[PDB]
Amino acid sequence: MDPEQIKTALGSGLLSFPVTHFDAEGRFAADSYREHVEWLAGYKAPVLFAAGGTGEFFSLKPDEIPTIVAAAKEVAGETAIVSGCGYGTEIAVDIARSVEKVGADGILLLPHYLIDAPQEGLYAHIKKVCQSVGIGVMVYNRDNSVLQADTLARLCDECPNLVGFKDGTGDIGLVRQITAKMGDRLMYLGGMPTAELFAEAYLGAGFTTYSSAVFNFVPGLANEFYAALRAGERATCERILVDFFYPFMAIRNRAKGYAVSAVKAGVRLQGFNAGPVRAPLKDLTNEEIGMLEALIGTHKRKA
Amino acid sequence: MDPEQIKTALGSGLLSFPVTHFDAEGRFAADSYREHVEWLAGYKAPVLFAAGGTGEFFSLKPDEIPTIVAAAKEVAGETAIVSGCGYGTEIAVDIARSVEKVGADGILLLPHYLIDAPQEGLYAHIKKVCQSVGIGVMVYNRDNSVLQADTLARLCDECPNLVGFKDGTGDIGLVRQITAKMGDRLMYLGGMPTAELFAEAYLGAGFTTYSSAVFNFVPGLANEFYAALRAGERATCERILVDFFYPFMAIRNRAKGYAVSAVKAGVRLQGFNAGPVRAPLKDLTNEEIGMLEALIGTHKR
Amino acid sequence: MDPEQIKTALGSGLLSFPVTHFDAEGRFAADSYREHVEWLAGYKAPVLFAAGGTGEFFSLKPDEIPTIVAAAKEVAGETAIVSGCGYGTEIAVDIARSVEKVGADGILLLPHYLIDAPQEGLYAHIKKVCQSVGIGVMVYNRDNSVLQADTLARLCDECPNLVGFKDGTGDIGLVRQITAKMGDRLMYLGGMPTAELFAEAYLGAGFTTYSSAVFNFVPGLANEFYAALRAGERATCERILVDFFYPFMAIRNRAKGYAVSAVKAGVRLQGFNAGPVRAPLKDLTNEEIGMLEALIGTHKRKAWSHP
Amino acid sequence: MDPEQIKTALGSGLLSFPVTHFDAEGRFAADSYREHVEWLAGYKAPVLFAAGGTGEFFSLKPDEIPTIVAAAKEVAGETAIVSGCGYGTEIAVDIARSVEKVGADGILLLPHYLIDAPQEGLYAHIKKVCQSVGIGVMVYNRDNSVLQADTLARLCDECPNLVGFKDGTGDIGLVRQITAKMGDRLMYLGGMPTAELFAEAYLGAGFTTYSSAVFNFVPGLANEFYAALRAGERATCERILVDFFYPFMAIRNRAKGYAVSAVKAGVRLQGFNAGPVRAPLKDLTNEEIGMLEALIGTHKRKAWSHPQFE
Repeated sequence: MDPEQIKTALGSGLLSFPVTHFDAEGRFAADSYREHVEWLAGYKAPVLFAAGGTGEFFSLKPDEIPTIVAAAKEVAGETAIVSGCGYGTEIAVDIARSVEKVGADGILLLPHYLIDAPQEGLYAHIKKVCQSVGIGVMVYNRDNSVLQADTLARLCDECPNLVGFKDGTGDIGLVRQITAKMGDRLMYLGGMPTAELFAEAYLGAGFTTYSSAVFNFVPGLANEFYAALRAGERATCERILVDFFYPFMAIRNRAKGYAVSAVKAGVRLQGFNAGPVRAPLKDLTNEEIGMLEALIGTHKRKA
Repeated sequence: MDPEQIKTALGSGLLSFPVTHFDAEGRFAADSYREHVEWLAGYKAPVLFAAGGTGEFFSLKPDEIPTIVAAAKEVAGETAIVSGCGYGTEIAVDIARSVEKVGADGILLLPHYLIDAPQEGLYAHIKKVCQSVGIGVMVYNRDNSVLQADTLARLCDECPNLVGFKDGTGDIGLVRQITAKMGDRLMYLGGMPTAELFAEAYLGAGFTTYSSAVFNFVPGLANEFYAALRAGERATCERILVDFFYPFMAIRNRAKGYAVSAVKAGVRLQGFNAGPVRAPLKDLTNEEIGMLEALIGTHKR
Repeated sequence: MDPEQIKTALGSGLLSFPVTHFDAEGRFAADSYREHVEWLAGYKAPVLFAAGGTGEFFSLKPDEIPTIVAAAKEVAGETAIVSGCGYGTEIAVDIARSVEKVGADGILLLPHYLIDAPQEGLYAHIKKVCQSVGIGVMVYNRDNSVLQADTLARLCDECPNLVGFKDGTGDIGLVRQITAKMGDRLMYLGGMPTAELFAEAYLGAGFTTYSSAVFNFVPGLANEFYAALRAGERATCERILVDFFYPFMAIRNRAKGYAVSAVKAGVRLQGFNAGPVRAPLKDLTNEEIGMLEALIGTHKRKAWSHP
Repeated sequence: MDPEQIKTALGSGLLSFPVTHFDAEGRFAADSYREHVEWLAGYKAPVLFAAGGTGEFFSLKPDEIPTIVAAAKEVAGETAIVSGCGYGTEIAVDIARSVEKVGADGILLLPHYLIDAPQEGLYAHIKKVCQSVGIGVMVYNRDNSVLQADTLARLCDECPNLVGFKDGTGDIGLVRQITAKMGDRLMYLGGMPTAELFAEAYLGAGFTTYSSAVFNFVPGLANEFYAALRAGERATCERILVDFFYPFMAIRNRAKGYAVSAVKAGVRLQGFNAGPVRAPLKDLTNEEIGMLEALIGTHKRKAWSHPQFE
C-alpha cells in the first residue's frame, strides 16, 4: 500500500509487535512464528510490526529481516505489515529496500547505532532513509535518536512518506509540543515499554494508539484495555492496571531487557514455541516464569 | 482550617504560587508582596502557596517564612494559604510549627536537603513532619525525594492530615500508579515547571489542577488556559501553548533557574516591586526582559 | 588559625570526618562524641571535620552545629577543626559566623539547597559566604553545586581565605583541569564516598589526601592504606582494597544513604555509643550489621589494647 | 599474530585509531587512507585500530570493514592491526570472522546495538564473539555495555583470547576494581574521548596506555605527551593540557559527535583529505575548522596556498 494508506491504518486501532520465534539453536522458526501470528490475527490489530523491538530487531542479521516479514505476510491477512529498520544509514537503507522488495507496507526506523548525534545529523540520516523507499516511514524517538519538534517538521516538509511518530522517551513535555506543531500531518504512536501504563496520559498529549507488547500473549486483555481507553471508561482501565499491568511491571523490572524477555515468556506459556531470546537478552528464571504463569491466570489460552 | 477543608480547596481550581518580594537591602518586602497578592486575589485562585519554589523557598531563612505567610494571610481574603516547608526533619518540623502558629492552612513539604534517601527513611521523615502539626500536608515528589506508591499509601494510612500530592518528576508511569492506588484519598497537583506544558497529559494521569507559575504575572491568561483545559477545549489550549507557553519556554530555557527568574521578571514588568532573585539564582538580562515584555504584549497591566 | 595555617594543615595528612552522636531522645550526645573524638585523636589526623556529610550535616538544626564544633574542639588536641556549612546564602552565612565564633579553624561549604544554578549564581553565593568570615573556606564540588575551573579561578582571585577544594563528583576530566588551572593556590581533597576506592587515581589528578569515612571505626587500617598510598606501595593498597574496601562497598551499596549509615554502624560496633542515624537515613538491618561485624574482623577494637 | 602477541603489542606504547577516509561520493577512499596511515607510521605506534570509533565504525557497512583493514595492513609496516567489531552477536561474529580472514591481528568489540542488557546476557554475547575467532579480543566498556568485575573475570576464565580491556565510562571506582581483580591477565586501555585528559589519573587506576584520537593529526604532540606521562614529567603533561587539550576540548564540545568530527577536520588541515563524516555525524563549519587550524599553529605539517587573484 501507499504511505497514506498505512497512515490511515495506524489510526484505526491497536498496534501489534510480535516476538520473533527462534528454535533452540537460536535460528528463526518460521512455522512457529506463523502459528502465533495466525492466532493473533483473530484479534484484529490493524497493523503488525514485524521485527520491531519486541521482535528483537536489535539481534537480527539484516538478511533475516525480509524472511521474517515474508513469514508474517503469509498469515496476517488484510493487515498492514510494517518492518523494523535501524542502524547507521548504509545498513538502514539496505534493510529498508530489502523489506520493501518483499512487500512490507512501511518501516519503523529504530535509532542509528551507538553514537550521540547532532540534530542536523539526525535530519540527514533519516532523510536519506526515507528517500530510499516509496513505502511509509514511522520515526522512533528513543535513546540516542531524539528529534526536536523543529527538526521533525523539516523532515515532514521534505519527506511525504514520513507518516508516523513513535515515542519511547516518555518526555510528555516534548511530545505535546510535537503534536501541537505537526497536528494531523503525523500519526502519533505510544512506544514506552508496557505502553498501557502511559496510555491515559498520552491521550492528552495527542496519542490515541500505542504498541501493546502484552497483546502477544493476552490479546483479549489488551483489546479490552484499549476499548475502555477510547471509550473513556476509566474504572475499567484502572482495574486492568491494578490487577494485571502493575503486577506485570513488577516482574518486568526484575532484570534489564525483560520488557522483551517477559513478553516472550508469556507467549511460551500460552503454548507457542517462541523459543529463547538471543543474547544479550536473557530468559526469565523458572521462578519468574512461575510468577508470570500465575499472573496470566484466568487468561490462559489452554491448560 | 482543618485538613479536610484545605483538601476541598485544592480541588476547587487553579493553584497560585506567588514570588517572594525583596527590597534594595535584600529583606522581604512585605508591603510590595501584599500589593501583588491583593491583585492576584482578583483572579480568584482558591489556594495560595506562600514561600513555595516559585517563592524561592530554597533561599529563605527559616524565620522569614512565617513573616511571608503572615503577609499573605493579611490580604488573601477567602483564599486558603499553604506555606512552603522543607529541609531535614528537625528544621522542617520547626518551620511547620512556626507557620501553623501564624495561621497557615496547610504546608507543602519540599524535599529534604542534599542526600539520596531510602523509602523507609522518606517515610520516617515525612511522618514526623505530618505528626508535628494539625493542619493539612501536601507531599512533593521531586529531585531527591520521590515516594513510591506503596510508601505513600503507608503514609496516608498513618497520617490523616496528609491530603495532597504534588508531582515535579514528570514521571507519568509513576504518578498514574499513585493515583490508581490512592484514588480520592489525595488531591493530585501538577508541579512541573511551567505546568501548563503538561496539564493536558496530566488529566489522563488523574490530575485536574497544577501550580501555574505564570499566574504571577498573566493571571488572566492562566485562567483562560485552565478553563479551556477543564472544558475540553483543545484548540484553545493549543493556541495558548503555541502563542505563549512554548515561546515562554524558549526564554526560560536560556539559563538554569529561569523557571523562577523569568516569572519574577514578569511580575516586575507588570509594575510590582518584586526585586531581584537571591543568589544562586540570577536575574534575566535586559535583552531577555525585553523578550518577555514583548511576549506578554496585550496582557500588560 | 588563619587561612594559610588551615591550608597547610590540609596538606599534612589524612582527613577525619567524625559521625555525629545522638542520644535516646535524639539529641546531640556530647559525652559520647567527645569520647569517640578523643580515641580518634590517637590516630593523628591533622584535620577534623565536625558536622560534615559523614557527620550528618544535612540533618542538623543550625543551632546544633556550633555545639558540635565546640565539643570536638574541646578534646581534639592540636588538631585543626573545620565545620560543615551549607544551604542557601542567608542560612550559610549565619552558620559560618556562628562556628567562627566558637573557634572553628575553617568551614567546608556543602551545596546550596535543592536547585540547579547558573555558574554566575554559584559564584555570587560562594563569594558572599567566603566574605562573611575571616577563617579558611573549602568549597565542595558535588550534586547541584559544581564549579567549572574558570569560575573557581575567579573566586580564588577575589577570596584569599578560599584555600581548599573537595571533589565529590568523580569527574576526572574536570578535576584535572581544575588542578592544572589553580596549582598550589588550593589544597585538593578527595571526597567521594569511600574515597580510598579513588585515591590512587586521584594522585594523578593532583590530589594527595581525602576524607576517610571509615577512619571513624578502623583508623588503623585507614592509616595503613594512606601510608602505603603516599609511599607508592601498590601491592599493599591493592590488598586492602580487595580484602576490605570492595567488600565494604558491597554492604554500602545495599541501600541509599549507607555511605553514612554503614560508617555509623561500624562506630557502634567498635564500642562507641553513636546512636541511630536521623531520618531520612535509615540504619543497617541486624543482618547487615552482622556482615559489617565480620568484615571488621581482626580490626575489632579489643578491651586489652593499649591506647 | 596470536593473542599473546597482540597482548604484548598493546603494552608497548601509544594506541592509534585512524579516521576512515571517504571520497566525495561517500565511498571508502583507500588511496587517501593509506597515505595518511603511512605518514602516521613514522611515529611508531605499536597498534593501529582500523575502523574503530574514531574511524566511524558505527557508520560503516559490514562489508567495508575488511576492505579498510586490508588497506591499513598494506602500509602499516611491522605494526599490529586491530579491527573494530560490534552490534548484536550475529552481526558481530560475521564481522569478526571476516576481518580474521583478511589478516587482522585482533578485534576491538564495541557495544551491542540499542538495548540495555543484563550481565548474564553480556557474558553470553561476548563469549560467543570471542569463541568465533582465534585472534585476540579487547572488550570495550562504554554506553550500553558495561561489564562488572566479576562478569569480566568469568569471561577471562573461559576465553583465553580475550586479552584487553578498554574503558569509555570514566568510572574510576569501577576500573580500579577491575585492574585489582584481573591484574596482568588483561592489558588496560584508556578509551575516553580525548584520553589525554584522563591519562594521569588513569595511571593510578592501572592504565598505562590509551587511544590518542588527536594522534591522527598532531602525532608529534601526542607522542610527546605520552613520553612525558610515562616519565612522570608532570609539568610537561600539564603544559600540553593547558596549551593544547583544553582549547581542543572547547572546540570539541561545540556540538555532539565532534570528538570524531574535529579529529577528521584536523587530519584534513594537515593535508590528508579524509573527506566528510557520514551522517548522523556533522562536519565542523568552516569557521570552526579555522579555530582548529589556529590551534594546531606551530604543529602544522604544511602550508596551504589559498586562492587569491588581482
